[PDB]
Amino acid sequence: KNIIIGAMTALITPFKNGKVDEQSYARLIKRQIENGIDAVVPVGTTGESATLTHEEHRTCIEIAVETCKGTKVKVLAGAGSNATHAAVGLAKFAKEHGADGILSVAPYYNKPTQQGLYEHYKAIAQSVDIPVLLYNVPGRTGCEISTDTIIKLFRDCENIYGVKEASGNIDKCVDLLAHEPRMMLISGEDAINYPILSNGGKGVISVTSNLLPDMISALTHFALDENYKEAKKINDELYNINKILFCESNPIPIKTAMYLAGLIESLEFRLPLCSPSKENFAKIEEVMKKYKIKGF
Amino acid sequence: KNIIIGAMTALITPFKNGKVDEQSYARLIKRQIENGIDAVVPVGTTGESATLTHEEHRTCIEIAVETCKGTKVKVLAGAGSNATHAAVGLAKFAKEHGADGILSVAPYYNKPTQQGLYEHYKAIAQSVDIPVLLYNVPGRTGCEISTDTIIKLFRDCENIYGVKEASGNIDKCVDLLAHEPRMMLISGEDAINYPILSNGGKGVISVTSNLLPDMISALTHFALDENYKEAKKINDELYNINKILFCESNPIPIKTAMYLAGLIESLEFRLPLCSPSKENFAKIEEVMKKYKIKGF
Ligand SMILES: N[C@@H](CCCC[NH3+])C(=O)O
Ligand SMILES: N[C@@H](CCCC[NH3+])C(=O)O
Ligand SMILES: [Mg+2]
Ligand SMILES: [Mg+2]
Ligand SMILES: [Mg+2]
Ligand SMILES: [Mg+2]
Ligand SMILES: [Mg+2]
Ligand SMILES: [Mg+2]
Ligand SMILES: [Mg+2]
Ligand SMILES: [Mg+2]
Ligand SMILES: [Mg+2]
Ligand SMILES: [Mg+2]
Ligand SMILES: [Mg+2]
Repeated sequence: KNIIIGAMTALITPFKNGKVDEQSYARLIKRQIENGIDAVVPVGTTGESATLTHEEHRTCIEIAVETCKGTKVKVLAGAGSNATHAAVGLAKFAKEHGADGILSVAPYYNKPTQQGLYEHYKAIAQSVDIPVLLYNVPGRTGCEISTDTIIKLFRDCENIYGVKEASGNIDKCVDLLAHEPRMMLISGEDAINYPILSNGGKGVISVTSNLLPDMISALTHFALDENYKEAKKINDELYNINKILFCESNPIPIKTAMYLAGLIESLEFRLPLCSPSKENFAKIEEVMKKYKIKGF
Repeated sequence: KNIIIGAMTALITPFKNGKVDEQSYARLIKRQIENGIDAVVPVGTTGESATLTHEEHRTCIEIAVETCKGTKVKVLAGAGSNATHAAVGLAKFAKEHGADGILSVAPYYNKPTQQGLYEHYKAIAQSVDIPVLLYNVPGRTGCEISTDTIIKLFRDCENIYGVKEASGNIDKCVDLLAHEPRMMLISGEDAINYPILSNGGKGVISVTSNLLPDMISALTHFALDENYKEAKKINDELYNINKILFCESNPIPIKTAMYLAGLIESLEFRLPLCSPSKENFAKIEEVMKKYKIKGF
């Protein structure tokens, strides 16, 4: 199977005057490239998928593909939707516009059954010929892709090569790789990047890497080389920022941190997302002081 | 405040050859009207909001407004979205096309903060001049509209007159009506319709009423007339069907029941929703046999 692994970043989507700051977007991805990141994920949850139009969603995928051309960095395009027809459309767009693969979040709100999830991802996988990474985050979607369903999709579909797990369930992470060791388990929860990697996970799709790409990059590559003492040291070191970046709902804290670091021009969200509390703003600002934040 | 209360139905959306069966849709609404229902809710969760296009979502609102014209039955149009700009657009469409009010689900997937929920609903309420009913269903959205936020929105926004609660939290329903007794608490949980009404709730937005509109209507009207013994009697009798209609994720069981009752033409969903397992199909069919289903 073709895979996309290593250190990956769930890209924030900067706004300027209520519109996607496409030049800031390209600059941020380009900063990621220059700091050891292996792949970028445009328009995930962290990229405010929900509030982008289908045209802006597609524009962000294009900017990512263009910016990464001529580099080793891959584009794992965010292509999820709770409507199968729409997820297939995003998958086909990403394939036709040069993405190396797609991430596809489990359908949110409408809570499909395991059978429905299987048919949902199989239709997505059959629509294109690029790798497809499942994305399980039950706290946001209201549904869970079971281990059995994940393993079935991995074995039944050629392009489905693994899962990004944001479920706080290291037991499930053991379950997955003990019964199907060929799949690529990707950490979608920064605080436990090292435990997932140390159990045979092969990469991360990180929120923290938006702010500290070099540290997340080093952590992942240390761990992939089985340098667990160095990988764990970084993971323990990052715990404080990893947790404070979810003081409020992601991506509210990470965008707050990027703004405080001078990496984006304005602390702008699209409703229903909003600025952090004044208190959490100060808490984010205080935790950042213990870290070396790279500029451009 | 301007209000829409009483017995209300979260309308299923019948599909025929992958398209909205518009003549069946109108026929089902007239069946609701003829069985004592006070209002209909087009395109909720039960109406497969997630997988309808904007054109379809809008068409279903039109059919409901249009079919209920000349009757006492009101149209509480489903207008929720996890993107505030889209929720404002749906609200404005419903107002301009003759809906009596709108239902608006709390944003799903992107998990706004309480401040974000307030600004989300404030923007919706200011966009129209018709009543707005909040909709809290944390098991599907991943977020909760707190009691304080609901009460603030009720007091600060003219159009916001209550909430449809689908949270299995009768404590919160006491909390809401003890601190703000003027709001219209609406049950969004069929199994506990009577307990919510007996504590001062003023209506239901029912899934079960799709199949048994006469029974849900009678339950609500018994309770509103303070005949709690008869309202509880129907609630107790309906428990078995109320539960089996969620053996799988709504609206998979209710559409199965409507199809088994001969009320719709095909057991058709849009992916990622799918037909139930063969057990739950058989379980739904067996529970239905103990209830008298009205025809057309
Ligand atoms: N707000 C909708 C539409 C998003 C379209 C662009 N990703 C959703 O989250 O599914
Ligand atoms: N699937 C998207 C778009 C649906 C728009 C029509 N109701 C959502 O659930 O938000
Ligand atoms: Mg555009
Ligand atoms: Mg996705
Ligand atoms: Mg979508
Ligand atoms: Mg399809
Ligand atoms: Mg090495
Ligand atoms: Mg600054
Ligand atoms: Mg009436
Ligand atoms: Mg709604
Ligand atoms: Mg009253
Ligand atoms: Mg079966
Ligand atoms: Mg079964």
